Amino acid sequence: MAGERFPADFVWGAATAAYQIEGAVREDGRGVSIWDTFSHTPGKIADGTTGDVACDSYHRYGEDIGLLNALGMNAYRFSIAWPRIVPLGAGPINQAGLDHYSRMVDALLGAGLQPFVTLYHWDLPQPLEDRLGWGSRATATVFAEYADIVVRQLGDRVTHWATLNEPWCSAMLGYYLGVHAPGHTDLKRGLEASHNLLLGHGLAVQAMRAAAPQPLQIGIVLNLTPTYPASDSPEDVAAARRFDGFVNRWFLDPLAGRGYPQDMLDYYGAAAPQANPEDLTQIAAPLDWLGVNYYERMRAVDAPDASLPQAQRLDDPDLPHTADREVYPEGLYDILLRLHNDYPFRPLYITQNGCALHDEIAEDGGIHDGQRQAFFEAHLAQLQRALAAGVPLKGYFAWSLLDNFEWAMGLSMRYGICYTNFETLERRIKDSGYWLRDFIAGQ
Ligand SMILES: OC[C@H]1O[C@@H](O[C@@H]2[C@@H](O)[C@@H](O)O[C@H](CO)[C@H]2O)[C@H](O)[C@@H](O)[C@@H]1O
Ligand SMILES: OC[C@H]1O[C@@H](O[C@@H]2[C@@H](O)[C@H](O)O[C@H](CO)[C@H]2O)[C@H](O)[C@@H](O)[C@@H]1O
Ligand SMILES: OC[C@H]1O[C@@H](O[C@@H]2[C@@H](O)[C@H](O)O[C@H](CO)[C@H]2O)[C@H](O)[C@@H](O)[C@@H]1O
Repeated sequence: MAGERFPADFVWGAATAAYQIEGAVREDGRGVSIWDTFSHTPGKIADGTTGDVACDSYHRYGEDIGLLNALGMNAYRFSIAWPRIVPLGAGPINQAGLDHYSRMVDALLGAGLQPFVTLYHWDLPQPLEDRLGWGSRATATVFAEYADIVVRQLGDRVTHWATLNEPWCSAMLGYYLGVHAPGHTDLKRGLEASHNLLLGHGLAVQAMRAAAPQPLQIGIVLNLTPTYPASDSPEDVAAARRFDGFVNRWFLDPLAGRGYPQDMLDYYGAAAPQANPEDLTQIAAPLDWLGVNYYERMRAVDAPDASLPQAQRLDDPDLPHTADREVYPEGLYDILLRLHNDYPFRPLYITQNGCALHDEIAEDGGIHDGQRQAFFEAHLAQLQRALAAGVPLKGYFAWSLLDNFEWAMGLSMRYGICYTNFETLERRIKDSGYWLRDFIAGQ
């Protein structure tokens, strides 16, 4: 109650991504994505799984709606699969794909769930990757075309759109570190990809407003990792700044109209992209909102012998960990205060926040994920502190609605507020999901 109340119009949702949940990978005209190629490459996924079935949400999105409704949410953040809309990436449209999402949008609106659509959550059409993917400027152009196509048919009903989800991931995990699709391992390729992602974003924003049948609220979604030096030594502070630049400022600064950060430009040297002024203008399209995805902090020590950005994580054995990450709720406060004071974007949404645990169905049938309840409660407490500081936060989306295909970790790593039995496709609300239900209902 006191100190726990969000605005009455606050957006409360959960979030997913198409490849992680949909399955039906060859159905209804869908093309091949880089994640189909990657997950079907031996050894890329930890457990031998693919997204071929996943949660079967292409067919079972109505069950997903049932969960959202049972949780008392008022919004659902999901992605549209470009392979279902333009199966060749650049080519004809697939009306069956558009019609599927049209039906889903209508189902959401009929349930009182505002759709928050992500256009690109990592499932680049493989034919585009065969032509260098995000390494090619042309991919940016045809992304904007895709964005146009989708807004023309859904923009009478969906006001809130994001272009990209987490370009750092797509660029640096996909092209530099090789852990995500398409799996390249070259810094220059990653940096070029980052630029073409940003350019695609900016071109898409402009294409979408031109194509819009009503005013839209268009954003981008960034993962941000607040970074802290492990000591105040020059070496460790510099390591923190490089990591901060690598993940955060590289994207935030050009979106803000500030160009690429010059420290990072000079650091990247020959690997840095040719960033002409006209591209940067386009990249800095005004945003109606910015989405923040937050999981963890980085406490950095200098790592001179490591790959760029020469910064290694120093885990704090004080702090608890989940199945895969350190828990640090106060980082969310810090990064939001940073955005509020230091950058121009507003309003803000938390578009993903959640955690993975070794969730199990208990003897009674529930999932007793108390650490995840505590994760949500602690992060939401930080959001109330941020709101009290004036941060213009307008909503929160729990990551994820349901356990899903967790990229290179496969089905093994459970992030849901609902448990997914991947054999039967049954979903079950976890205790943390019931806590969110009851917390939101108190609003
Ligand atoms: O890209 C802008 C600017 O970023 C600086 O990083 C600062 C860091 O020095 C310190 O002040 O903490 C804040 C917030 O985390 C960072 O934004 C770089 O040092 C600087 O080279 C760069 O121009
Ligand atoms: O891994 C869970 C979810 O991860 C999300 O991406 C994360 C970024 O926000 C973060 O900054 O980096 C981590 C890796 O260190 C990313 O995995 C994805 O957007 C989700 O799709 C995914 O389920
Ligand atoms: O004024 C608030 C809006 O600011 C937009 O961003 C940038 C400008 O404020 C800044 O001065 O210049 C750049 C480059 O032209 C602008 O894009 C944000 O994108 C919006 O979210 C924000 O409401």
